[PDB]
Amino acid sequence: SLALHKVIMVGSGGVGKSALTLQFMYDEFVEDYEPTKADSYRKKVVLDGEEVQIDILDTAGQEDYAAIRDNYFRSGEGFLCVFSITEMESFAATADFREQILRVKEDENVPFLLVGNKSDLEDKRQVSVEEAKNRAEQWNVNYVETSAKTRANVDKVFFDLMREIRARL
Ligand SMILES: Nc1nc2c(ncn2[C@@H]2O[C@H](COP(=O)(O)OP(=O)(O)O)[C@@H](O)[C@H]2O)c(=O)[nH]1
Ligand SMILES: [Ca+2]
Ligand SMILES: [Cl-]
Ligand SMILES: [Cl-]
Ligand SMILES: [Cl-]
Ligand code: NA
Repeated sequence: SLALHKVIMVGSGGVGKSALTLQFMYDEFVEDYEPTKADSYRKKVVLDGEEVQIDILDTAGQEDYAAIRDNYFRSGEGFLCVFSITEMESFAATADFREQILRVKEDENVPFLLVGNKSDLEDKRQVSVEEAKNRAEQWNVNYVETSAKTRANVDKVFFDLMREIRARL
């Protein structure tokens, strides 16, 4: 009887998909989570006063068979597209995840946030706020910077994505 919001974490390696997920789920910064391990998490949460369930698929890039990975995308209702602000190549990689999602969901308004993680490493920044905001503007998505280490904006990205799912679906 509860809304079930199906969230999928995407992004290239080491950007913080798992750390964000585990901070959200378990209030812990986890620094050694197996890079090849994908997992699903489910939690009851109160979204704007409504009890809902969030399901998070923390993807780990291991499924290379395109039909299978497209099936995983098709199941998702919203996407956190994560890059690390400290790795420009991970920002460049977001374009591919966007295209993969769009090919399957066929809706440019699919619930989607662009997430610049590792905001606590400003001294290592390789991706400017300006360029990330410009990309988000091009895609008509919001850009949020997070830190799985300090928990900055972690609840925000999950809740705001659920708000998009709620509004759009
Ligand atoms: N300083 C800092 N390190 C982070 C952050 N998020 C992840 N890390 C570190 O980056 C590494 C990779 O994170 P992980 O979540 O496993 O990356 P994934 O491959 O995208 O799942 C780990 O050592 C984390 O501790 C963050 O926000 N800040
Ligand atoms: Ca991971
Ligand atoms: Cl796995
Ligand atoms: Cl799983
Ligand atoms: Cl609570
Ligand atoms: Na612009």
